[PDB]
Amino acid sequence: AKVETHEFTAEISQLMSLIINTVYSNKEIFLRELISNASDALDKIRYQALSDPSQLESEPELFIRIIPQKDQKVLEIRDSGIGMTKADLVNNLGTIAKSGTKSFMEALSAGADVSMIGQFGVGFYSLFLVADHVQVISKHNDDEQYVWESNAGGKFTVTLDETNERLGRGTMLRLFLKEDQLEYLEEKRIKEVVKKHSEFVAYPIQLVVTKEVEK
Ligand SMILES: Nc1nc2sc(CNC3CCN(C[C@@](O)(Cn4cncn4)c4ccc(F)cc4F)CC3)cc2n(-c2ccc3c(c2)N(c2ccccc2)CCO3)c1=O
Ligand SMILES: [Mg+2]
Repeated sequence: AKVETHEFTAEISQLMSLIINTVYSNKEIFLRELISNASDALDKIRYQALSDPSQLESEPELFIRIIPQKDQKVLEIRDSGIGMTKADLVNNLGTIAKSGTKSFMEALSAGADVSMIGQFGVGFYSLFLVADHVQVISKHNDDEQYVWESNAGGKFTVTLDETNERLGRGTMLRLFLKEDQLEYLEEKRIKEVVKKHSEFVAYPIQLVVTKEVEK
């Protein structure tokens, strides 16, 4: 029930600061990166389930789901992948992301396009192109549901989740969109971006659209 506060490694903190402030033109690539991450998580539970099919019982369906929350200025990206335990969420520290982070910053200084972020293994942080904070809600078969929260500063929190929908298994990124990036709440725009950048994905990409029933 306590909010545990933790500190990012310096390299991650520095990368988030670069990304949240960059004026890069092609911000829509964040969605490709997050879909790719969702797919990779799905691959991992599929791999487990091939050995042990009972691993799917927590959430039998394998999906990626995009849920615009217009009234909240939030975009949710949900998967039924393997998920993250509390210890996984706390351990972006002491992880391959440290290496990816530093190398990627050096590449940026050399002129690399921001769209190369996923080649360094740190495409998760591309969400700060369009969002000023994020909650990562996650449920792994081995642990309870937790929420990790970051505003691109030096600290993050991890809290036992007593306030969100039950995921069953997997991860949901809740992106609090920047005021100039609200185009990513619109059905038409999300479809365009998915079609352009995420043609080859093994799992259904479900878009949740809210429409008024009219006469
Ligand atoms: N939608 C998603 N679902 C998932 S679900 C998952 C499981 N991730 C586990 C990582 C640890 N893994 C252990 C490992 O398997 C790795 N390993 C295998 N061989 C060599 N090493 C292993 C096993 C045994 C052992 F002894 C040592 C080990 F390290 C198991 C999978 C990660 C993940 N991510 C994601 C992808 C991108 C990321 C982050 C998170 N980051 C992030 C982390 C926390 C909070 C916010 C963001 C930051 C960087 O980028 C998703 O967005
Ligand atoms: Mg287990």
